[PDB]
Amino acid sequence: GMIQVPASFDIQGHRGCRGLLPENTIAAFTKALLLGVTTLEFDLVISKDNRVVVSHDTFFHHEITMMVDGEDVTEANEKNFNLYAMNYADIKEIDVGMKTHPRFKSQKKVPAVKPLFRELIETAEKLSAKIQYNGEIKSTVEGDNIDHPNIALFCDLVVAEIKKAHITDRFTLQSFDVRALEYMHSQYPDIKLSYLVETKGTLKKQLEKLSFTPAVYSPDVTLVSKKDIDAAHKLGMRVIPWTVNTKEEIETLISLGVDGIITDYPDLFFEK
Repeated sequence: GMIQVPASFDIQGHRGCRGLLPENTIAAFTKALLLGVTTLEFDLVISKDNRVVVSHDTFFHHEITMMVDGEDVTEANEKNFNLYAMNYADIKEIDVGMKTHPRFKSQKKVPAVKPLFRELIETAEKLSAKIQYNGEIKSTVEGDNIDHPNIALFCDLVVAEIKKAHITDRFTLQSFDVRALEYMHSQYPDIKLSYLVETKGTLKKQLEKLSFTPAVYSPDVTLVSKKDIDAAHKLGMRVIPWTVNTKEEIETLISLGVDGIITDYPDLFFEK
């Protein structure tokens, strides 16, 4: 029958619902909202003109993008189509929904573009006053000035949109980039942080990479252990792994004590 979840469990739609609909699109977010997810999960980058765009990558990815300025998007050229070198007026013209995704073959093919963060917010807020957000700052050290701004500007542009919409208390800012977490923690301490982890390491050695204890510890599912969950809980952290796409894996994790799930298939939770 249904997946049983504890009280206050956080069902997160990964990129809204990538398994079902083109990732990180208003269609995906609307579907996840209507399904009843707790949280819309999504990724943020910056255009040339300093608008916050919802996108997993700072470039148009070949898995999702049919063509840019007439060119077939492949592994060979995808990094040429750099969002940080493009004004949003140009970004918004490029379809990211009709191409078949080799890894999500049942995804619905519909016309879609990369939306502004502001549209995502204004869509979600119209539909729900209780929806939560988990937004990823897609920064890396090597990308500064090339793929996205410096840390302060990247974070400040995102935070400006959060404050404008008055969604601070329903917002978690997630990142792999410890620099973005440190900046957020010292400049905007009222916004909950999630620390994304994908490397080998003890929990202690991962946590020593930050100067503070974040709200959420968010590791690759393969890294999760009951011991680390219990340790994280004793520090007052919630544990929300990613990206978990089968019922049985979700059930195993729930039994170990996780506080939420990031999934491409949030419909798993509403299947009776």
